[PDB]
Amino acid sequence: SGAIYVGNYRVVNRHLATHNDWANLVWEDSSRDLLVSSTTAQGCDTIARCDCQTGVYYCSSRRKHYPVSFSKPSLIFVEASEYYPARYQSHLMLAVGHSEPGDCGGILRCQHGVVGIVSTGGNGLVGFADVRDLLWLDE
Ligand SMILES: NC(=O)[C@H]1CCCN(C(=O)[C@@H](Cc2ccc(F)cc2)c2ccccc2)C1
Ligand SMILES: [Zn+2]
Repeated sequence: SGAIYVGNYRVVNRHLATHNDWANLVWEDSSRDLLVSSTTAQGCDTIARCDCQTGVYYCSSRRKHYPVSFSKPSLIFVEASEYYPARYQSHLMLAVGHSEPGDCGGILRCQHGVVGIVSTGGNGLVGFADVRDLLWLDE
């Protein structure tokens, strides 16, 4: 679990969005596994606006942060799960690292701010949904 809180927005994995997220829906994209909802309180997270390919992510299944080198956001095949049929997930970045069910929502950060959230894993890999292209989160 986990979310990004920036301005009057909450960014979560679309497959973990709650009834309240859908009632206050701003934007969602099944191909990216992202959903953004509106909030009443101000969020203070800073979104990175950069092309960093190194950062640190939080892994809830280890209660630890790990440094990672990750690929540029791209279209990657993701196997069928109870949440989605087999498909290409867009804007996904892969890295070598531990990730298991329950880790989605952990933040990946670089020196500039929040880069994205855990969205996929297994086999010693971890996949992050990028949020750096969503410039409207800042306004
Ligand atoms: N973005 C997606 O489509 C996710 C949705 C949840 C599932 N998902 C994952 O990759 C799971 C692994 C998994 C489990 C059962 C399956 F039938 C297929 C794959 C996972 C997420 C996070 C960290 C480690 C593993 C894709
Ligand atoms: Zn950066």
